[PDB]
Amino acid sequence: HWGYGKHNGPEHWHKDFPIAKGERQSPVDIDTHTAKYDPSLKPLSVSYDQATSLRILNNGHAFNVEFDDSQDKAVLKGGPLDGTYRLIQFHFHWGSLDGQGSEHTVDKKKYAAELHLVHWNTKYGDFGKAVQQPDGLAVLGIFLKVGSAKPGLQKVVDVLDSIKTKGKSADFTNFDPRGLLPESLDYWTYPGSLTTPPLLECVTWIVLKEPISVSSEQVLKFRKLNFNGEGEPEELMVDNWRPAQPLKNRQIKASFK
Ligand SMILES: NS(=O)(=O)c1ccc(CCO)cc1
Ligand SMILES: NS(=O)(=O)c1ccc(CCO)cc1
Ligand SMILES: NS(=O)(=O)c1ccc(CCO)cc1
Ligand SMILES: NS(=O)(=O)c1ccc(CCO)cc1
Ligand SMILES: [Zn+2]
Repeated sequence: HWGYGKHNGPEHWHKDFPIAKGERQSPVDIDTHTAKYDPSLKPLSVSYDQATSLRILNNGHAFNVEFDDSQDKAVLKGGPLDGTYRLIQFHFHWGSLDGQGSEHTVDKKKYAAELHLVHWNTKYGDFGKAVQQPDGLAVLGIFLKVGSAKPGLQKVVDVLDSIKTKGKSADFTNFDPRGLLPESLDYWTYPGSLTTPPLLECVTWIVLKEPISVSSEQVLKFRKLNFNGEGEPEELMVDNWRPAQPLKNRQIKASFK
């Protein structure tokens, strides 16, 4: 029953998910001047060449592109991570207008959208067991700004008409998530949480410094999706982002000088 509206949005989540007021919540504002370069971070490795995308699903909050995670086909390692983290899905958060939409902010700047590539630590065997661990997940976050079109996003854009409403899915095989990355893998990292209920504090966040550029037309198509199911009153799927949460006793580390 949670959502993003006045009556079920982020200010209400704590009543059913009390960890919403926890010590390690996400997203956060990334104060770039306070974030410190960390020489102990190892090189980050995004290894997506063998990824197997399967399906795209409108879940009533966002849309998820799902992957086969039954083997180490698309993994994230290095950087702040101990071991191997396997890609399970990606999704986005976006705004009703280009001036808002991201979850993380950079010196208070909100981007038009934010991509989350979600991975689980293979030492825990399955995603469900990983979300019972303080180092169970790694989410690679990538900001979207509006400018030139992102070619590797267009296949996603053009399938959205077929998953307009909650509960709809479509085949989405042979999609290469490498087409959603920027050139640089410079990043900030900190320990946090899922940004939607159940808000579990399991995530090592890795937020890339370089945004990707997408066209106005691409993001406008995100905004034509619906939160509601077929046959129900239409509510545009926009502003599906949680605002920045208190940093508490955390430090954000930078991979770059
Ligand atoms: N705490 S919550 O966001 O899951 C929630 C908000 C609001 C309602 C009642 C309105 O549908 C129920 C649950
Ligand atoms: N809809 S989803 O992205 O939460 C999801 C993706 C992939 C799987 C399969 C995991 O073995 C399950 C759920
Ligand atoms: N970091 S900044 O000063 O470019 C900036 C601050 C505040 C905002 C408003 C929210 O996006 C945008 C940019
Ligand atoms: N937005 S997020 O990447 O923190 C996130 C990833 C995964 C889940 C689990 C349900 O899909 C919830 C939130
Ligand atoms: Zn997310």
